Amino acid sequence: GSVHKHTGRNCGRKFKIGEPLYRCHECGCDDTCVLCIHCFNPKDHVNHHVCTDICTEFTSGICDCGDEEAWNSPLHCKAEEQ
Ligand SMILES: [Zn+2]
Ligand SMILES: [Zn+2]
Ligand SMILES: [Zn+2]
Repeated sequence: GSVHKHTGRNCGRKFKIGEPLYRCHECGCDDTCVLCIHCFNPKDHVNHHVCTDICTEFTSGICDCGDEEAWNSPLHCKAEEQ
């Protein structure tokens, strides 16, 4: 796949229509904390309760990967893998 890292900052990517918004009960500060397809690392969340929402006109937002305020645990952004 293609990759564009956001090293040293937050992701903040606006979700595209049809795309999943990933949330994790264990890792997220709260239920508004979400991760995009570029960033969500399945390895961070193996035995966690992860849910996906789907981006629409009413359901939108920005990816919180790299926003320290959004996460209990250190995330390993999928984009950073090579
Ligand atoms: Zn992201
Ligand atoms: Zn990321
Ligand atoms: Zn998690």
